[PDB]
Amino acid sequence: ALATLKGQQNRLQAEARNLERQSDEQKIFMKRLNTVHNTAMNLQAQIDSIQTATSTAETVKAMELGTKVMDSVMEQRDQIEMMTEALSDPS
Amino acid sequence: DADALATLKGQQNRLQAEARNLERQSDEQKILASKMARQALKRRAVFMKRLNTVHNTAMNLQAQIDSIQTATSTAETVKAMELGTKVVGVMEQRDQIEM
Amino acid sequence: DQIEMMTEALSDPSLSEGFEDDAAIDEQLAQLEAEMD
Amino acid sequence: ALATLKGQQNRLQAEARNLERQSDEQKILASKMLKAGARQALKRRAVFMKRLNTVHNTAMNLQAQIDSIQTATSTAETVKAMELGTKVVG
Amino acid sequence: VMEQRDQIEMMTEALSDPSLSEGIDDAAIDEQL
Amino acid sequence: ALATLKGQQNRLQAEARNLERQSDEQKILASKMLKARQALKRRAVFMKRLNTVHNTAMNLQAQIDSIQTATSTAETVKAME
Amino acid sequence: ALATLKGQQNRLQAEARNLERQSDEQKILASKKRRAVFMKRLNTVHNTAMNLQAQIDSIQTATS
Repeated sequence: ALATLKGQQNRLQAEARNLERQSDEQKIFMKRLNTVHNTAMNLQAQIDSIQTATSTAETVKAMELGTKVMDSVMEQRDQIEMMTEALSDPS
Repeated sequence: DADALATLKGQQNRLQAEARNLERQSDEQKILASKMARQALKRRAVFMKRLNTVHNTAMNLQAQIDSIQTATSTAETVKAMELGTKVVGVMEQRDQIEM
Repeated sequence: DQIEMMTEALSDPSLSEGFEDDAAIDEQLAQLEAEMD
Repeated sequence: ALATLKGQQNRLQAEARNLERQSDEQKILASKMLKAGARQALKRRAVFMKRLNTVHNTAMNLQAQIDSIQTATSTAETVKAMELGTKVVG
Repeated sequence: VMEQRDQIEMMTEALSDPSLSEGIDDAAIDEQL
Repeated sequence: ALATLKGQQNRLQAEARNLERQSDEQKILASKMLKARQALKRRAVFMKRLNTVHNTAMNLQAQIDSIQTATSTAETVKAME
Repeated sequence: ALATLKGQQNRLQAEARNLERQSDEQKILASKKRRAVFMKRLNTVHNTAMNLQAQIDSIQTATS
């Protein structure tokens, strides 16, 4: 489906080039060319968005699989610090 | 998890390539507007906002992966650190004698 | 849907950049100008 | 644990080095622009400066933590020796 | 998932105490100057 | 334990040497720039650290001296009394 | 034990001599308060040495 979507966008480009050639001939269709280009651009945006979402989903799923004493030390250090400071104290 | 990291880095490089594109087309839109103009202005403004968005994604993801690494390292080390500290867990007489 | 809910849930700002002082940047502008001045 | 502390220190130092280097380039950038460009360069280098300041503080904290481990061993030895002093003087 | 982030944040705030460090004279600065 | 304490004492001495070295660097910076308050604050912080480590080393040395003296004096003033 | 105490007092006189050197260093630096403080420290070390010598004499008496 993705490959055929790319091919159909290429077909939209072909129709657009044919339509601009026809418009040049008529000057010597613009609405049709505009809508063909809009179709191509919308499908391009769709494929870009889906690719971005798929890559984001894959990487975030991998990272989500990846992600899937204080009291004693503080008290002893504080009291010992106080006592040793009192020791050093020559006041 | 290493695969997650590599995939995130690859997607980030994809974002960077997209930003390089965006700035390129911004260049061509500026040139096209000068050669012409309002439509080129529209498209270059869209390009500029897209560039800002991709830059924001880049910076946010870099900060996020940095947080990942810092938190992982700190959490891993602290467990053993606190296990170690858990395993770890005359004054008057001198004064009198000198005098 | 579920994809969007994953995005919103895993934003985790506390994990990632979760204040500014215009006065500091202004005084640093002035300092740079004085240096050049 | 010690090895991962050393590795985190090396990572933190490399991140710092990148930060102040970047800040130097952005300082040159702000100087060369010097008003809106000056604002932008100052904002960017200020983000880098804040990053560098938290990095400096974090390095201080981790070094203090390692020193705290060593001093914890030291005070364990000291309290052992001063228990020995307790018993002998008693 | 979320609980991991919350607990790492709690541990960081608990261990980020300046009490590990100094944690606490301009006149003396001026005198030495 | 005695060897551990001796190694810790040597480590503290090296720490003090580095602290006085960086304090000297900061103070010479301050002198050059006065030829200032910010560098004075920095060197003062480093000076607080240096004198702190000096106190630690002095206390540890006096501590090992005190334990050896405690053994010896226990013996002696026991003999006297 | 007598030898151990003699070595300890020798260490005390070593401390006292280094303190004397440091006091002279302070004198010469001044010539070119801290000296008084370090002289007090020297007095502490000297007093420790003197007490150690006195108890050494007491040991010599008692053991003999």
